[PDB]
Amino acid sequence: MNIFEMLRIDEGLRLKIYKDTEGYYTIGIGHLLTKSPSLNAAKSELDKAIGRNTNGVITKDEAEKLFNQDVDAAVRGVLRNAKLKPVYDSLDAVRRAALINMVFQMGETGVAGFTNSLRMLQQKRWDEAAVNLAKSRWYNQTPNRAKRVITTFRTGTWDAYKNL
Ligand SMILES: [Cl-]
Ligand SMILES: [Cl-]
Ligand SMILES: [K+]
Repeated sequence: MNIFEMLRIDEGLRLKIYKDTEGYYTIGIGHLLTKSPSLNAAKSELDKAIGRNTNGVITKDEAEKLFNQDVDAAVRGVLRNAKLKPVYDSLDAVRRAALINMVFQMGETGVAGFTNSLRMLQQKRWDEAAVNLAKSRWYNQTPNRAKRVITTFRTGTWDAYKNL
């Protein structure tokens, strides 16, 4: 297990434009295109993202290319954020992947707002952090996925992803 495998499980793989859990146009491995309700707008973003006139369908290779870019960007955002970096730096590799997961899902800004949870994580108060994490819109809207991530922070193991 690693961040790529983890996110591939949490995000799936779809080669045609579809709507994510929030109703937003996405493609590939959780690559958010736009929050716009306009499919055309989404197609335009896709084309720009891939570098070609696609008409809403991409190849597996293409999907993976955006995925790699997206994971990289997530990590990059964590390292640049004053709130996140310190936590990230304080974590072991498994846990670091769980934080990246959250950032891919909600963005730098969104995770940076989990102030209290972040603090518990930096204090290495696993159970408490887990409890706190669950008190969020994130957990309520995507409970199975959140549970997986939370378990990862709680245990520092990949048990939640084991066998998926
Ligand atoms: Cl992009
Ligand atoms: Cl879920
Ligand atoms: K998805």
